[PDB]
Amino acid sequence: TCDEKYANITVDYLYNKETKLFTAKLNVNENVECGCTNNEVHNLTECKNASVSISHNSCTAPDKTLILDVPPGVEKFQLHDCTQVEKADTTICLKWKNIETFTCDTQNITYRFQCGNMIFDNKEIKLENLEPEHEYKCDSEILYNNHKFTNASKIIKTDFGSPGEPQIIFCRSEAAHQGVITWNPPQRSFHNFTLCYIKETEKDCLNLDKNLIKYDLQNLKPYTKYVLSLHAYIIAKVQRNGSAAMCHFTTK
Ligand SMILES: *[C@@H]1O[C@H](CO)[C@@H](O)[C@H](O)[C@H]1NC(C)=O
Ligand SMILES: *[C@@H]1O[C@H](CO)[C@@H](O)[C@H](O)[C@H]1NC(C)=O
Ligand SMILES: *[C@@H]1O[C@H](CO)[C@@H](O)[C@H](O)[C@H]1NC(C)=O
Ligand SMILES: *[C@@H]1O[C@H](CO)[C@@H](O)[C@H](O)[C@H]1NC(C)=O
Ligand SMILES: *[C@@H]1O[C@H](CO)[C@@H](O)[C@H](O)[C@H]1NC(C)=O
Repeated sequence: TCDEKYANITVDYLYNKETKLFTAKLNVNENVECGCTNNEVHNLTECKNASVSISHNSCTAPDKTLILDVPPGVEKFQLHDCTQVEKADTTICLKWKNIETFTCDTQNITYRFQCGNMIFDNKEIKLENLEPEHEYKCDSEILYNNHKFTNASKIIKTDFGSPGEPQIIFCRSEAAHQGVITWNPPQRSFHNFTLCYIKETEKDCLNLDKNLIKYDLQNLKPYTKYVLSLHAYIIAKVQRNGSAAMCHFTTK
């Protein structure tokens, strides 16, 4: 009987973004008859059970009554980049968002991701310790009753990382109220330098142009131990500071 021959028949769901309708592809070799041109049932509404009566000349009545459990709307899911701005240079957070309600039960909805060669099974995923200034291709798919109905790829860039630290050539007093700091610039990309002079509980900071490699410090307490801090910062999706290069000298 056709009900016997096709009792365990399987289906693949193909979404049309223009029509907002699904096509059910019947996983059979022979050209089957319904009541389904090229073994495809077209124009199926999302999250609605539809019935198809299947037969073929190679089998007798009763027909196989096949229930199509149609998945949710492909446009109702959005692959969102949830990366926290402060950690954008070393992390990736990807999450599928449910942008519109659907009637399908969510317990039958499964999300899968593939980043490098790592495979994840969850609505959201998080990658850490990534090297800054690189691009990664994360592939993802959504299953309904273990049936893939949608997929997407997300190419993500790991934002400008923290620069430096700079290499201090020297820092010495050259007058009773003066001290000089000279350095070499740090290796990564940055916007400016931040110089600090520390006299015990006291601390005053500055802002130096990326192009300078020397600084003069006037109006200082004579015969006093000073500590200079120097780091370079970059204004990325957040201000990222490089590690500080310490310096010590004592006035004349
Ligand atoms: C139904 O599907 C056919 C193609 O199989 C298409 O030509 C037709 O416009 C669709 N009708 C509706 C109402 O979506
Ligand atoms: C379709 O039918 C099955 C039983 O065959 C039922 O459990 C399921 O809830 C129905 N699908 C939807 C979308 O409600
Ligand atoms: C969905 O998956 C298939 C098979 O892996 C792939 O060929 C297709 O390109 C994917 N869809 C998109 C939009 O990339
Ligand atoms: C660098 O420092 C100067 C002086 O403090 C300032 O005018 C400039 O806007 C700073 N650069 C950036 C990118 O903030
Ligand atoms: C970076 O350094 C500045 C001084 O240059 C400091 O005021 C600020 O707290 C630091 N920024 C961040 C985001 O840690």
